[PDB]
Amino acid sequence: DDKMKNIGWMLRQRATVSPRLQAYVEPSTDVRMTYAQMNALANRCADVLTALGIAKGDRVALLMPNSVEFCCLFYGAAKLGAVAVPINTRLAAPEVSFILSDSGSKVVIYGAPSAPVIDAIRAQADPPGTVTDWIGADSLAERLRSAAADEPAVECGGDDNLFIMYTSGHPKGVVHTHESVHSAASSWASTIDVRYRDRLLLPLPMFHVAALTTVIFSAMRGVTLISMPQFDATKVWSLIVEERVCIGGAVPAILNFMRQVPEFAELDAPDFRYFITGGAPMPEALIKIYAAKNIEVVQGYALTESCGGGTLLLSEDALRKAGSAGRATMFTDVAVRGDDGVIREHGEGEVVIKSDILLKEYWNRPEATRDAFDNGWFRTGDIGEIDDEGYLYIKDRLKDMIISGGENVYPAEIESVIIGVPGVSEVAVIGLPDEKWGEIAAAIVVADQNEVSEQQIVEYCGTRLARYKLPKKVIFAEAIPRNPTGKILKTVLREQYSATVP
Ligand SMILES: N[C@@H](Cc1c[nH]c[nH+]1)C(=O)O
Repeated sequence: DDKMKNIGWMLRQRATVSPRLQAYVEPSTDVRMTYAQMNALANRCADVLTALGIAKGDRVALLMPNSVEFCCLFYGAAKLGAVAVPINTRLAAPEVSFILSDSGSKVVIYGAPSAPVIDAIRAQADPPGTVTDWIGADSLAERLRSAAADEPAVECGGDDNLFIMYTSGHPKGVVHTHESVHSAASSWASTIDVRYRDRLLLPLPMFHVAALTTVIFSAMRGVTLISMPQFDATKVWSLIVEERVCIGGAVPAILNFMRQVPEFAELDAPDFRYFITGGAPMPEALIKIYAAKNIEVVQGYALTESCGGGTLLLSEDALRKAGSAGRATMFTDVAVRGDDGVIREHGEGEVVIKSDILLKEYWNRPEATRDAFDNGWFRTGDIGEIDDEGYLYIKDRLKDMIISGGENVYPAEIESVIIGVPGVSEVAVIGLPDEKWGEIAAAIVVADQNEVSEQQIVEYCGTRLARYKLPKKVIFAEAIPRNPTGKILKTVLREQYSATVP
């Protein structure tokens, strides 16, 4: 009986071990709920979904702000064997319409901030045809008020589908199961220093895979979620103090802003131990200033396809291994697949993952699914290097890969050669559109133009790189666009140089 492997039943079990432990605290909306209350609201959510015709395998799209309803809808769907489709509320109406059609969502639950997108979608001549119900905030709240908190007969779990999350032309839907979600939650919970009764600040959207995994591992470990649905750097330290927060989810921008507000210098947070951050590596200067406040930083690497698991750079290693994405986590194997097709745990190549945290499939894309795997190893499309001690360094992401005359070219391959040229101080490589090649690799170079010439860089590149990998344009710039935490902004580069191509 797969109920024992059901994420919604897991919540019920946390509500049995620790019924009176705080589960969800959102001071902005005055929500302070125990695990027993959260389980009861999940049951009410399940009752509401049942009432709407949702059965095992049916998709319920979620387009709403962070809230305990978001969590309990997810849990409620889990108990029913339904499949949640959490949608990014920043997407425009055509992208949301695609997702609804592709997922074949039956019910759409939307927040008030998303009413304009839903309105635009429902106004189409032929809206997504599978949607039988569009349920906004007021309707959901009224339904919840009259629902019974009966525990559903839960008879699904394990490898049963649980959610579809879209990742990007058109996105693909990444299908996760009760098993993958549980594995990812276990992976985090067994790898990071998380403790029974820890209080964890979530100030990132719940439609991001890592935030979803955070919600689930919180129930798994008995952690209280402290919710900040709209991040405000001028309000976050107060919240961290008032709610005795132990761990916080963040990204480097957030931690940078949090360092600049008056509260950083002024409030003391003795219970706060570390942030878990996603995104580019944290700058050393930021790691150090947080370390002076006795706060550590955990970093890592994950994808939608890995349910937010993958590698973690533990606190002890943040400075030691600046720029690393860390080591493989519990329940995850991570390696690199060479140009030769050999998978190795040490060296350079395409990052590959083998783990129960992996997606079951891309939704209604069986060939894409097969092509993404090599003997159980998921091919990320990202390139990196694993050092002799097992630390992963990401070199380039799939999103920045260039297809030039049908050949794949990653920018880091070129950047790491050109940065070597004497007189070059910085280099970033992007693809620019091209009638002939589709995209060409353009090197944007900051250099002493008295010492360095375009011809010299290209003829120098011709020394280390196959001919098809040579930059087809070299562009000298006085500056490359970077964010305050020092990440090269390739999206800005592409915008800047759109004026140079037809
Ligand atoms: N080994 C089970 C454990 C589990 C899943 N969900 C809740 N518990 C699985 O991952 O499928």
